[PDB]
Amino acid sequence: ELKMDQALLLIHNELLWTNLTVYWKSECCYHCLFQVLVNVPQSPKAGKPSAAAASVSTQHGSILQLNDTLEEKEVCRLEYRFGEFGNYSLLVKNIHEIACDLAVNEDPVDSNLPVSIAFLIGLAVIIVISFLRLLLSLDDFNNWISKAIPPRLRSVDTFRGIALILMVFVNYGGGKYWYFKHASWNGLTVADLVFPWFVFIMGSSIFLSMTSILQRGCSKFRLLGKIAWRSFLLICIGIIIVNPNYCLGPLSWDKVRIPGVLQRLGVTYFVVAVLELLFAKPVPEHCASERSCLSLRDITSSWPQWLLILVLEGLWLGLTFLLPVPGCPTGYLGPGGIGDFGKYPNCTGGAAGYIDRLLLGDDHLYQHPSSAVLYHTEVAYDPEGILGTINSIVMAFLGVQAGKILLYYKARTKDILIRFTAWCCILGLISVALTKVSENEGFIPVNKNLWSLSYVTTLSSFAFFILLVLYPVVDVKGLWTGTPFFYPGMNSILVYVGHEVFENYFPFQWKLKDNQSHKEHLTQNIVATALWVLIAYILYRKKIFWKI
Amino acid sequence: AELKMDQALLLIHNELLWTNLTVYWKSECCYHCLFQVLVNVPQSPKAGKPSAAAASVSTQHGSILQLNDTLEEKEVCRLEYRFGEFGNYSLLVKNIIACDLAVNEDPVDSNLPVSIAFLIGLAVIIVISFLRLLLSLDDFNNWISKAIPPRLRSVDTFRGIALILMVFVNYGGGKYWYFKHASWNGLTVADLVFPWFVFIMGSSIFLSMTSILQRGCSKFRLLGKIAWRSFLLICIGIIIVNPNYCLGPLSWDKVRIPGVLQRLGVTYFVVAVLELLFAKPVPESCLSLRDITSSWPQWLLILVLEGLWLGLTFLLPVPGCPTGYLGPGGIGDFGKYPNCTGGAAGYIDRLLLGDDHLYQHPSSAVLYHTEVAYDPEGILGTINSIVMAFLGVQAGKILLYYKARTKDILIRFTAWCCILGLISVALTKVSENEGFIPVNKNLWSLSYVTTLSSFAFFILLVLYPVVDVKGLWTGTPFFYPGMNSILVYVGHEVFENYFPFQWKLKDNQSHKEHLTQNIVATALWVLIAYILYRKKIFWKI
Ligand SMILES: CC(=O)SCCNC(=O)CCNC(=O)[C@H](O)C(C)(C)COP(=O)(O)OP(=O)(O)OC[C@H]1O[C@@H](n2cnc3c(N)ncnc32)[C@H](O)[C@@H]1OP(=O)(O)O
Ligand SMILES: CC(=O)SCCNC(=O)CCNC(=O)[C@H](O)C(C)(C)COP(=O)(O)OP(=O)(O)OC[C@H]1O[C@@H](n2cnc3c(N)ncnc32)[C@H](O)[C@@H]1OP(=O)(O)O
Ligand SMILES: *[C@@H]1O[C@H](CO)[C@@H](O[C@@H]2O[C@H](CO)[C@@H](O)[C@H](O)[C@H]2NC(C)=O)[C@H](O)[C@H]1NC(C)=O
Ligand SMILES: *[C@@H]1O[C@H](CO)[C@@H](O)[C@H](O)[C@H]1NC(C)=O
Ligand SMILES: *[C@@H]1O[C@H](CO)[C@@H](O)[C@H](O)[C@H]1NC(C)=O
Ligand SMILES: *[C@@H]1O[C@H](CO)[C@@H](O)[C@H](O)[C@H]1NC(C)=O
Ligand SMILES: *[C@@H]1O[C@H](CO)[C@@H](O)[C@H](O)[C@H]1NC(C)=O
Ligand SMILES: *[C@@H]1O[C@H](CO)[C@@H](O)[C@H](O)[C@H]1NC(C)=O
Repeated sequence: ELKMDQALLLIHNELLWTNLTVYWKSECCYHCLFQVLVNVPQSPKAGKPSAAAASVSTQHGSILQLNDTLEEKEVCRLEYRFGEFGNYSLLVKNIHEIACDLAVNEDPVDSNLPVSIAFLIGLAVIIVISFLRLLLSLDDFNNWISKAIPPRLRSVDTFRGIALILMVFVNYGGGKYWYFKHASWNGLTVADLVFPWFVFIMGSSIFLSMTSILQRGCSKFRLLGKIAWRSFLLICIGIIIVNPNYCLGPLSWDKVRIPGVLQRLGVTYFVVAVLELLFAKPVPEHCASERSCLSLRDITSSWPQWLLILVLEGLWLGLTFLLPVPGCPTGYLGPGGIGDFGKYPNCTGGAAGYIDRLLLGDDHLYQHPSSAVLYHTEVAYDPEGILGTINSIVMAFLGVQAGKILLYYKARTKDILIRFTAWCCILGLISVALTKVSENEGFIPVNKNLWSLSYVTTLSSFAFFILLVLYPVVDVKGLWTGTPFFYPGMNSILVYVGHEVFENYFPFQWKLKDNQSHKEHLTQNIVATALWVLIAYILYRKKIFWKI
Repeated sequence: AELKMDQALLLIHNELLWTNLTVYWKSECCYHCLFQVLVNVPQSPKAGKPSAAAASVSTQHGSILQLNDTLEEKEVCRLEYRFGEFGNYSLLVKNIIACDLAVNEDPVDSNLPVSIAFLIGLAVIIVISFLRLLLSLDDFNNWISKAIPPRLRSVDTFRGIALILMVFVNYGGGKYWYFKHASWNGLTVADLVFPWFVFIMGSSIFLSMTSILQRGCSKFRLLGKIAWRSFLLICIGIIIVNPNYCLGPLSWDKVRIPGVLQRLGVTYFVVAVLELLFAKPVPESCLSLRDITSSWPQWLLILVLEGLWLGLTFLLPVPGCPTGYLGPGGIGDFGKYPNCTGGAAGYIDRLLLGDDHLYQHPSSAVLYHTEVAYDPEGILGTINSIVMAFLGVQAGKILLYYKARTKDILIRFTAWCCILGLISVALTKVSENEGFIPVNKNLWSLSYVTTLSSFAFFILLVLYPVVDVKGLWTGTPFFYPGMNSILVYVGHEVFENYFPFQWKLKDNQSHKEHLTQNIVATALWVLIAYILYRKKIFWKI
């Protein structure tokens, strides 16, 4: 009857001489049009109101505006938040103006109230018990037959493993929860964090591997060849394997999505690694005093790259806020569709979307952006577009900066911690200035689809804080080893390609008894993520590390 | 036009007034099929204006048309014609009743120009493109620099031939009928790879077992390795290879338990454990026959297993079905056994695994219109798969016992090939549908096993001197997949739909485009195997 995250709204219209139409919009919309929910006829006679049934969305908030069909006047307005499976009744009547009362016939399922952390810890206990029993069964079976007859940081690795586990969880569905999906246009969800963290970690590893290779006595040209080959392979693997849905049919060139996650990673890797190789200064030595020296030797040594990154960021800001888009406001950052009151429907992405549609074409972009379900956008927008690559490069260079911090001051963790704290604080201040700590307001609101500058600064401050926490615990104090996380940290590309390839396979996806149940989807996605962690751990035990 | 691939437009118009015509169709290859209706041709309203009809007749191989008056059910005429692909034929029936079937436009051969010189042209194109890709990329790098126990290889070649053929026929084989699995009885090019794979698996079982045991390894560690490999093969087949995940998520009550890799694992376990249990060191000749008497317990057990297969096939009473039924069911055998596909083997696997846990689209479903699910890699045929794996083990025994006696190996290979060919001739009477046990991949018939074993022994007889002794030709396109068989199979199952192997065609009703796509995909899989060989990334177990 009712789908997932969808209540039932019964609308009894007791008025005699007024047609009734009901409009609905979410509270997550910034400026959305009022979609038609249902049209309720007038009551044929007193005491027998006419009723119409509507299925309202539950995920986040709801606004109801009831208007007459004849005169189009506001009868009454509602801002109720509905439950996942409810039988709400909306009675409109003339008590005198007209007073409408909303009644909850059946109480909500109250999603996230029942599962809480109790269900999650129970599922973890169950899977741990099953894994232990499976491990112990091998010994009993064997006995029965026998009776008859530089080193890796591991903080970067734990960070990458956290990102990979979260990415596998949110990519497989994340329980089909709205906060485990990418945000529609603006704001930040759990699924919007992993990709910037992946780019940040990629930049950090770029600096780490490049400086290790250069200090081992390697030529710059061979390293450039390796960088070019890796970027080319990333782009090709993305385009051929990761982007297309091969269950829909054979891959035609006219409908090939050129941009993608791996294409963005390859392009940014090439750009920032080539910048690092062009300006590659050896890691110098400190004063060996530990007396709060606070030397800015890890920024002035890279001012080449800082100047070029600032030029690229200025280019991104100019192309975003200044490039004229035909039939579209200059400097448009909205989602289009019904967003911004539906006056710019074919404007999803503004300048970034325009540049993507111009250079690559509509057919070669992402056909189903995140805004399509909330703002009802019809144009194809690619989150990993062309303008966003500039900010992807900027964040990869911030990750390179983190690697420079943790390599220049490798001797003392005090300097590393202060550098990480200062960078996190500065990036957080920049993000607060840009977005005014607001989801949809601010100069540049946080936006994964546009890869906003505030998106980059917010997620970079998050990654710097994550490093500030993980580096002492995992490395200096050694209190933790990233115990379940670092195996994906070592087999990141294998995990990504595998879960993009084996997404529909049985251990990661099976048929559920109820597909509208959040609990079943969450159980399946958690099991699949745990199985990918298990696969990464098994490969780690076998010393198998696929590297490009 | 509206003509699908392998179809001809048949325009039937009758210049007659006082009879209604219904046209029946029956492909020539089917053994005993009911005449399925094709089209109903009504009376012409008046003389001089025949009433026309349209029908798309299959042109894969032959066609028999039964035109009988639907009012009285008497055949006005019956003609057997080999229609051409994309043809346009006018079956004119009128009083003199005479049927002629004139030709309106010429058909398309679809096989001669596509495989006479098109194959050479495509091979030239692919080798030129590969050379250009390998050279131009390296040309830029060279220009920039200026500015700045051993494997036999005949078994490997045989396995690579089987893998190339399997990749070609699984991907479609150009959608040609002779590159698909035969509808029930008979042999096609696609019906040879799996028995060859089982034969090679048995030969490799013996070679690996002898090497491991002569190296001093214990029998229990080897038994654990056997069990682990069989379990892994079964699990891979069940989880990765069998399901079509493009349809939807996997449910237990709709999962195909049998399969290619499951059967390979079961036969590997049985044959390898038999060899390990009755394991003897190879001794150290013109007329010795020692490699047959040494494995007399295994031969006795294989004879008992074959007798059990014969007894279950020809004596097990299947309810609602004739005993010893080797036919395909459906409209085959005059449609008197509509649900009898496989007979005893189908009954056994339906009773033990259920209709849901079988292959829901048997190869006979298109020709004989069978409605039951029959699994070619079922339960009863696993006995014959074990037998053919043991024949492969015998080939490995021949290879290893007479290692230094090439003439002895050749004599043994030709003797086994001739003996198994004689058995196949006796069982089939050289006939696809006649004989005591006709050749059948779906049933994995005993004569199927013996025919493919004689073929494999002849292949080995031709390959052993050339690739090993005389060194005339290493399996230079073939051993590269031969040493990565499991990777090639699993990858081509997983990446079947991916771009290098599949892309959207200009028209899917074209044998030329499909053949080009499948040959390109097979060549790309050979190239992937060669790349893995060059980097030594042989995946095993
Ligand atoms: C939005 C969603 O929900 S889905 C979006 C998902 N986004 C993604 O980016 C997922 C896919 N991406 C990835 O998996 C990764 O970003 C990758 C594989 C592309 C890049 O991984 P990277 O972080 O660049 O590191 P990778 O493991 O490939 O190794 C690169 C180099 O860094 C080195 N390195 C890695 N970790 C460390 C470490 N902790 N310390 C030192 N060196 C390290 C490696 O040794 C290697 O150098 P080498 O080749 O000279 O030996
Ligand atoms: C019907 C259709 O169109 S599709 C159906 C066809 N598909 C199939 O049959 C599935 C694909 N099959 C296969 O890939 C293979 O048959 C397999 C991998 C499943 C079977 O493995 P095998 O054929 O025995 O070969 P594999 O390469 O795995 O060799 C296994 C052992 O034999 C040894 N071996 C293999 N070839 C040789 C050789 N030429 N000389 C010596 N030893 C050899 C290996 O060393 C290994 O022993 P080890 O563990 O001691 O090292
Ligand atoms: C529902 O009715 C209200 C009230 O009549 C509408 O809001 C006002 O009226 C016009 C449209 O008639 C709006 O454009 C104005 O912005 C509102 N204020 C004033 C002062 O007019 C509302 O637009 C109606 N909703 C729909 C979907 O028709
Ligand atoms: C209400 O809607 C009905 C449509 O069924 C229409 O016939 C009627 O005239 C409407 N009444 C008013 C007051 O608009
Ligand atoms: C909702 O409640 C009304 C009365 O309270 C009842 O008639 C109706 O069947 C209920 N609907 C559902 C889906 O439970
Ligand atoms: C042939 O069929 C047509 C319509 O189906 C019918 O009108 C006619 O009477 C039939 N002729 C004979 C001889 O049955
Ligand atoms: C067509 O009619 C003839 C008349 O003898 C009959 O023998 C034949 O079986 C018919 N074809 C069918 C029923 O398919
Ligand atoms: C087949 O030939 C006839 C000749 O009368 C013609 O009318 C018909 O259009 C042809 N069919 C096609 C598909 O061209």
